[PDB]
Amino acid sequence: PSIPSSYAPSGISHLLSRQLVVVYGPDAAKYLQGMVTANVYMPGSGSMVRTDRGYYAALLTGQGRVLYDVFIYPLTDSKHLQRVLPSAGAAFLIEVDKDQAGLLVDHIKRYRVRAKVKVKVVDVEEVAVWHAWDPNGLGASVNDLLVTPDCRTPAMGSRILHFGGPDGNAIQNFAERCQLQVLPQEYYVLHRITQGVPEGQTELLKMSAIPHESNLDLMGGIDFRKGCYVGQELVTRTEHRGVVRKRVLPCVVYEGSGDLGGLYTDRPIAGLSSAREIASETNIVRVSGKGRGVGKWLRGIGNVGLAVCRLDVMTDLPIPGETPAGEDGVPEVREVKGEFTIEGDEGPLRIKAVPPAWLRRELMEKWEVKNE
Repeated sequence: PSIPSSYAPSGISHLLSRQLVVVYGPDAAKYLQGMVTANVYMPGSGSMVRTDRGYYAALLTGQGRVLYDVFIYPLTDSKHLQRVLPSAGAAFLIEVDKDQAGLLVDHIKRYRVRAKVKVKVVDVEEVAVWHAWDPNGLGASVNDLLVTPDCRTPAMGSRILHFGGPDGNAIQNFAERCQLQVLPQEYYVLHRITQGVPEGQTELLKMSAIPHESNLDLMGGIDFRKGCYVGQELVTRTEHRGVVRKRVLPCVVYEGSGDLGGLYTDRPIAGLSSAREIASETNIVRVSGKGRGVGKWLRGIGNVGLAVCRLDVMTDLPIPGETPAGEDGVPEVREVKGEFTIEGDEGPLRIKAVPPAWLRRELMEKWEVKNE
């Protein structure tokens, strides 16, 4: 609702836009494995379920497009959310957009056929999704709190599941212990944006978002070495054959003049704030007027936001499979030509892509692998 008055480098927020779904039954692990992009099993074993307290993943369509971007929390420790116990197989908490929780349950229900799998929404009162971030780190499973790192970026922070209830003291004690300010959700969104991480179906459009454009390869949510799953063919073909020229990047809105958080302000530019660029898919264009369409707006707050940007046009980044190597075997560095703005706007508004350091390093790695 509100616009953060400043950037918060640390804090903790109740993720009201996120809700958990529980998946359990004898076939839960096998059924999930064919459904999500992440490996449900531990490496080197096809049967042993991961006991990592939480990991990033995505559900895709048959056409390889993003359906739901989720976190998966393996559930083994006596958690009362199954009040009495149908199954002793395996149980999984799947964190999805609150608006998508019921739709996720229905999707899991209708595709099971014979899979001995049960699925239902978890009341936000029973288990609540929080997130905390701090430059000096956190990250586990103490009585009412599941704390696990968000590994999409080095500095995303930690996902936190609160199992007690609303009228508990676990979160407030955690924030006081970790010297974190309890902040409304939009401060987490600002932290997300400055890290370059898209999240939810307002930003990763349901059945439309492209995994590699959404950086699901760079954020650790896709296992390319696991077997078949829904949508693997088109993800795999892009990984091996594709040349990804468009990726989600954080952008700054400015007037003609974590790293990005130092540039954040809540003051208007020409519009009131970045949330008012058309709620999705506004074109970014060169200011000159030539070759309209070099990016698509996703979502913003203040003077920052996320956009699917043409890397070859708006950025410095090496494009794996395209950018030629120099004499020393490192990719050539091309300069960004000119400035950019919103389609139609002939005013002084400008948009600048600011690639995160983590994305730049990982694109360098992918360039090296594709080069050899």
